Amino acid sequence: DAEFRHDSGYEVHHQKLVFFAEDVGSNKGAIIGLMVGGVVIA
Amino acid sequence: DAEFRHDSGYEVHHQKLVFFAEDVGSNKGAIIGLMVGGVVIA
Amino acid sequence: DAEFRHDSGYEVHHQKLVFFAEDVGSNKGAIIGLMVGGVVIA
Amino acid sequence: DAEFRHDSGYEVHHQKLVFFAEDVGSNKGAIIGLMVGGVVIA
Amino acid sequence: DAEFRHDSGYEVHHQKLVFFAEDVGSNKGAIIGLMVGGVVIA
Amino acid sequence: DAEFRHDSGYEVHHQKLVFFAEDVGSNKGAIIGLMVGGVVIA
Amino acid sequence: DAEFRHDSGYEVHHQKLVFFAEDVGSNKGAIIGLMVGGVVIA
Amino acid sequence: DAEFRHDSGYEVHHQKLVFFAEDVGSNKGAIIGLMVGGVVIA
Amino acid sequence: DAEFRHDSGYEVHHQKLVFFAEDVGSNKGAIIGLMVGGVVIA
Repeated sequence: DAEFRHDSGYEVHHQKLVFFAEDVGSNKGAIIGLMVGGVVIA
Repeated sequence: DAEFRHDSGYEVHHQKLVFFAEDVGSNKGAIIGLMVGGVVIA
Repeated sequence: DAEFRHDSGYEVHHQKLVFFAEDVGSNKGAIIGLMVGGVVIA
Repeated sequence: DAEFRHDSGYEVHHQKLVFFAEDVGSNKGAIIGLMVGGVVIA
Repeated sequence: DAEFRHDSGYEVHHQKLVFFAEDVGSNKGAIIGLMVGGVVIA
Repeated sequence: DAEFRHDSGYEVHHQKLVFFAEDVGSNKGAIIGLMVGGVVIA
Repeated sequence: DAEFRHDSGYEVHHQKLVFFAEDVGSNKGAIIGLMVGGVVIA
Repeated sequence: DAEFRHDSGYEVHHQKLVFFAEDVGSNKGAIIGLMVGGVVIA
Repeated sequence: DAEFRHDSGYEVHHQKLVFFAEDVGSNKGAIIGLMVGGVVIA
């Protein structure tokens, strides 16, 4: 189980997420904010 | 299970997410905000 | 399971998401905001 | 399951999402806002 | 399942999404706002 | 990715698949053999 | 990734799959043999 | 990753899979043989 | 990672899998043989 209770007044979120792929040949991956339950298979 | 309870007053979210793919040959991946349950298969 | 309860007053979301694909040959991927349940297969 | 409850007063969303495909040969991918359940297959 | 409940007063959405395809040979992809359930196959 | 390499000599497949829907009011579903990649959304 | 290498001499497959839906009101589901990669969303 | 190497001489598979749904009101599910990579979301 | 090397001479598999759903109201689940990598989300 997983419950996510978020009670709040005056909230600020600053998410910044990035990647630099130079000289690559192949990429496998996932990049997101705020995922509710579940998985990623790489 | 996964419950996502979000009770709020005056909320601010700043999500910034990016990637730089230079000199690449192949890319596999996913890039989003706020996903509700589930998965990604890479 | 996945429940997404979002009760709110005065909310601001700023999502900015981008990628720079230079010198590429092939791309596989997905790029969105606010996805409700489900998956991506890469 | 996936429920998406969004109760709100004075809400502002700014989504900006883009990609720059230069020197490419082939592209496979999807780019949207606000998708309600489901998947993408890449 | 996927339910999308959106109760609201004074709401503003600004979606801007674009891509620059230069020097390309081939493109496969989809680009939209606000899709209600379902999938894309790339 | 998904590769399906099937090299064979003297092969026999017997698929039999059926369903009995009695006293039903509503049906949602799909029923097939040998599907090459992709998904079903129910 | 998923590779499926099937090298064979004298092979026999007997798949039999069925369901009995009596007194039902509603059905959601999928029923097949030999699916190559991908998913089902129920 | 997932590789599936199946080298064989004289092979026999007998898969039999069924379900009996009596007095039901609602069904969500999937029922297949031999799926190559990927997932099911229930 | 997951590699599946299956080198064989004279092989026999007998899979039999079933379920009896009586007096049910709701079902969520998946039922298959031989799945190559990946997941199920219930």
